[PDB]
Amino acid sequence: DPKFQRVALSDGHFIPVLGFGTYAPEEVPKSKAMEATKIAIDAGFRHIDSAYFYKNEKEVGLAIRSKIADGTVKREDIFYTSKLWCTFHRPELVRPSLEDSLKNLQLDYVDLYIIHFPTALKPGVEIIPTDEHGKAIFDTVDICATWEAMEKCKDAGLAKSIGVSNFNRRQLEMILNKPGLKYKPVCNQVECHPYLNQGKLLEFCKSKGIVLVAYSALGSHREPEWVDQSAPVLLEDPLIGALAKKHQQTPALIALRYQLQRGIVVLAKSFTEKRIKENIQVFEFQLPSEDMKVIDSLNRNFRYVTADFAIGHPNYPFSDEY
Ligand SMILES: NC(=O)c1ccc[n+]([C@@H]2O[C@H](COP(=O)([O-])OP(=O)(O)OC[C@H]3O[C@@H](n4cnc5c(N)ncnc54)[C@H](OP(=O)(O)O)[C@@H]3O)[C@@H](O)[C@H]2O)c1
Ligand SMILES: C[C@]12CC[C@H]3[C@@H](CCC4=CC(=O)CC[C@@]43C)[C@@H]1CC[C@@H]2O
Repeated sequence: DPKFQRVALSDGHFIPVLGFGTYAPEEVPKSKAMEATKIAIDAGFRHIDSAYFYKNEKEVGLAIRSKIADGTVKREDIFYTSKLWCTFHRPELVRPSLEDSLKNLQLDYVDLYIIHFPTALKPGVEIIPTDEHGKAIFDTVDICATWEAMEKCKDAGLAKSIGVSNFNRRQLEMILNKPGLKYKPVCNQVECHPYLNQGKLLEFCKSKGIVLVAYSALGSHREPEWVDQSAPVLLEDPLIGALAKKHQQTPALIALRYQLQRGIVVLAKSFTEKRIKENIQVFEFQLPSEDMKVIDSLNRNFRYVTADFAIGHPNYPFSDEY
């Protein structure tokens, strides 16, 4: 059943090539993630993407633990991802964060734990702490030291795999190039879609054996307001439409299947039963090379997530060409 297909990770673990995305806008109750994750699992999703940041880990864990108690899946059929938030980059905060997430999940490990952004922020009770205004408070933590703390999470059997998110090439190289590296990041999970296809990052990751995992592959939720206001809308792109018509597909399906054909692992968030069943048909067709080269033309280097809160940070990722 091709919908259960996985790509090899450099550490000998396997990751489903399509993942269920669980972030929703703050106004959306975390229970929807719960209801949506159950439905996604029934549909055949096995790879579930979350993060400390989405504050839905107790909800997703109930879902996953629901799907296990009724025979649907075994723990080892599920591939759960979570992410170290930037307020815990400090080595001594890394395990307790992940154990915190396990305690919430009521699971024994996560299959992938990754650094969410390379930009550390000031620890404490705010998720993104900001001053007497706007601006996040940066903290200065060496990414390699965060990395070592993550390697120790792997060694502890807490996370089967470890990786990063939103790193540029320079920042991957820093980890790669770490004197004494035990484990390489198995993936770099980054925004990826026809408007920001990531063709130089992707080539780089591959040459290094790192899996690129794409988020906002369907065009993001387009928040807040100002982005929704002027960002092009992926799923309505007239050329992605032409392509869906030609293959009798939907826009979403074209955009998902574009990523898979580049050996990207692609995430897809829907809390809509029907679009959940739809997204998993991505495996029911292919695009010829000539269609991939026409989608290539849509690239404009536009970002749905500039993560503005880390502008002026030492390690803000998006300044370099890639
Ligand atoms: N590493 C990171 O910093 C980071 C950042 C962003 C996202 N992510 C991960 O990536 C996942 C997905 O990315 P995302 O949140 O940017 O959203 P996305 O997958 O790009 O798309 C989300 C939007 O597309 C809609 N949609 C889903 N399927 C559809 C379908 N087949 N047809 C038409 N519309 C459809 C969803 O609507 P409905 O839900 O209403 O169906 C939702 O509004 C997230 O859930 C999160 O797990 C990680
Ligand atoms: C940009 C933002 C902070 C960063 C958030 C973003 C939406 C959800 C989100 C999911 C992630 O996985 C990374 C952080 C982000 C991208 C938030 C919406 C408005 C808020 O300012």
